[PDB]
Amino acid sequence: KGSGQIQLWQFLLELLADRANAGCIAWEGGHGEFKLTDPDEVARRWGERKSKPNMNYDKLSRALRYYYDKNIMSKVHGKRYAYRFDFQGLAQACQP
Amino acid sequence: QIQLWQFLLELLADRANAGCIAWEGGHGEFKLTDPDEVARRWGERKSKPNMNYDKLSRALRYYYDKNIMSKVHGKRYAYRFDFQGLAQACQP
Repeated sequence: KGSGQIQLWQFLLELLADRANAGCIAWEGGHGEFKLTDPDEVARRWGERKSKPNMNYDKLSRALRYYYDKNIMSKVHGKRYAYRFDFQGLAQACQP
Repeated sequence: QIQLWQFLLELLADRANAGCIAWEGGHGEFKLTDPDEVARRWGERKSKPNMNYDKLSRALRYYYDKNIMSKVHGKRYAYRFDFQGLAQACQP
């Protein structure tokens, strides 16, 4: 995988594992589907974690496209801010 | 094939499973609302019919040393997910 500090997938899972964050990000729809209830707030919070003050939703959504090819995530068609976590694809990326 | 941590995350990513397992308490903490049901469901997935809560809890405590899961204090049937420790175990 590689390699360094906190990555977007980890931060999103941390946010999704706390119901206190339901106002900006939440598990919704089933089968690893989650929705960005407040896309700009998720982006602002990721900006604080990585000490990147110029962080916005455009840059955040750009970083999610890396996970489609790596098969860690996918984007729900028809919907605007609904994404899906692929735990089988994540576990595969974890294996040596 | 599938490991316990992956199966638990899959269960926890669906609110329809709230009756047996759910994110509760914050900071990666989750509770086994029905411990025997989680164990029964894990038994179906791994085709292990002899699976019970005793065997499941033993496997959950194994992730403490691997730093994927952490012990929760002051709460019964509660476990904590360490996403930092998981990400570290994912790195080569």
